[PDB]
Amino acid sequence: KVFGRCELAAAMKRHGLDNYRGYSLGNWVCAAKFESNFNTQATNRNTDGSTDYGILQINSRWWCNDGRTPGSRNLCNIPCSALLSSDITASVNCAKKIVSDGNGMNAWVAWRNRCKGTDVQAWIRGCRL
Ligand SMILES: [Cl-]
Ligand SMILES: [Cl-]
Ligand code: NA
Repeated sequence: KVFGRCELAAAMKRHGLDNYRGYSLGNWVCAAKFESNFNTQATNRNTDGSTDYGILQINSRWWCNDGRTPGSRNLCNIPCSALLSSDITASVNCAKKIVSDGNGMNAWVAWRNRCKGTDVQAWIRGCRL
């Protein structure tokens, strides 16, 4: 599923991401836009042979099991395919564990490079939340 921008904003808000660990909603929409262009089916392979899944491009090196990343962890306790659902719940629950792990949203390279320090409130302007 390819979310619209306000549609995603509303789903994230319902799932408790607004101001989660101090990150306003616009941060999460911004990160999703640049990580996956709001497509829950996005996958991308990393150089080490891990893969990133879903609308927040969660990495199989640490966070989910895809059966093909030897020696990786599964800290979200989920198959990586669950991260590709049209239902964003599994991605949101796992993102919450990632952003809690000490490094905040710097775990998302696109967020660091394209959202951090910008006016992220522009990402939810005009949306009915
Ligand atoms: Cl915001
Ligand atoms: Cl980047
Ligand atoms: Na894994």
